[PDB]
Amino acid sequence: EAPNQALLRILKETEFKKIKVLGSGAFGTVYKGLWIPEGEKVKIPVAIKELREATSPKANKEILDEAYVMASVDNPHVCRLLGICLTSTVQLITQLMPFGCLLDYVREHKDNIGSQYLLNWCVQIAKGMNYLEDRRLVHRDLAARNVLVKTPQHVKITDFGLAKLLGAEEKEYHAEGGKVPIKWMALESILHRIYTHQSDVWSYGVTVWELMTFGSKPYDGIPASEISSILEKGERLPQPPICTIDVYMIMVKCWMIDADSRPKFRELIIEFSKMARDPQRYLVIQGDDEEDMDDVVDADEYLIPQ
Ligand SMILES: CCN1CCN(Cc2ccc(-c3cc4c(N[C@H](C)c5ccccc5)ncnc4[nH]3)cc2)CC1
Repeated sequence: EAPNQALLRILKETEFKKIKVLGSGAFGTVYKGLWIPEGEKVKIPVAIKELREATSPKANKEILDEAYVMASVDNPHVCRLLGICLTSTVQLITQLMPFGCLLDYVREHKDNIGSQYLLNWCVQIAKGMNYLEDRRLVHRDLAARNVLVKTPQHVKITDFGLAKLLGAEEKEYHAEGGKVPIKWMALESILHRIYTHQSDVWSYGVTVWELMTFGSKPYDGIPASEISSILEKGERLPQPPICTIDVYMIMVKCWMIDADSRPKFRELIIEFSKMARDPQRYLVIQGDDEEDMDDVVDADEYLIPQ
């Protein structure tokens, strides 16, 4: 189809100063850090991710696939790649989402997260995903853990290690084995390994459930082998306490067997927008940096021709 004219930026290692670990994942460490472009005279907070440590040609392939996808997106609700650095090991460098991921965030702040935020974030994720849909791009790993907090009023979708572009105007993506987050997967993704924009919807349904239960674990207790069945019998996640039937009703729809019966991300945006206009009618909740930051700027503010 259309030619992908994204500009992958190569970055010198002298161009940015690492400052601390944020996630020494088994798969690879992720750092906080600063980037000071060529001679631009601006510093930009960034997250830096290198494939664990050792360079195994096998691993290198995937980190770059992420770099590829992440460099091909440009929307206020999706995390974009700033560029890569080809030192001994490959690094992905992107804008810093200071507050970490949304999951941890709700857990850490239950007693202060109001309805306005919950629905507002539900809107922002619906937007990000709708963007990816437009870019014919299936995420395959939508979850609360993979949404990052820029500010409490601004979340963006990240982690494209499993995304997939759709070519030859094909609809359902057939994939391999490996490690897949079952609890967030659509039924088709579990039985036929079929993935699609509409299976992303399902994962969205579970993501919205996460945020509404303040960070609970889906099907907690249960074990993934067990899952496919259950879901098969007809069982779905329960209605979260703070949830009106209206909201839970939208969650259930992202979980219907007939994948074309679920809502499109563009409808989910509309529906949540309405609700966000009167957040108290839809959610019932009890009670509703160490530098010459003189030249510090934020990615979303640093742009280059395009
Ligand atoms: C009380 C909560 N506690 C302390 C605050 N945070 C720490 C934290 C802060 C930022 C981040 C963070 C991760 C991250 C991030 N991770 C993704 C996987 C990424 C992908 C490619 C390149 C860089 C990052 N990307 C961009 N910005 C990010 N910021 C992670 C953890 C959560 C744990």
